[PDB]
Amino acid sequence: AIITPALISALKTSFQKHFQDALATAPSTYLQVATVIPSTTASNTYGWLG
Amino acid sequence: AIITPALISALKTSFQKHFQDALATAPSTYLQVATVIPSTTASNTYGWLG
Repeated sequence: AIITPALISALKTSFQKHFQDALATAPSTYLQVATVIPSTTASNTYGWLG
Repeated sequence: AIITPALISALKTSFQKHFQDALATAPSTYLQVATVIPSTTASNTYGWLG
């Protein structure tokens, strides 16, 4: 047996990173409800006509 | 920074013709419930013989 097993508890443990990054964000959805037409300015106003 | 960015606000603005005539008239349906019989006069009267 071990008279003082406390000092070996660290070595009697295994570390598995199976829970690391085992998740993801929800699937992209703005494509179906929105479209992207970017610009190079800060405002990008649309002066359309009737 | 700029003391009066409002004057130079045009630098930070863009005008893309994106919201431009992005509509279409409702699909034609007169053909379904009507027929075209044009003439070259001002009245185009019709008659019958019972």
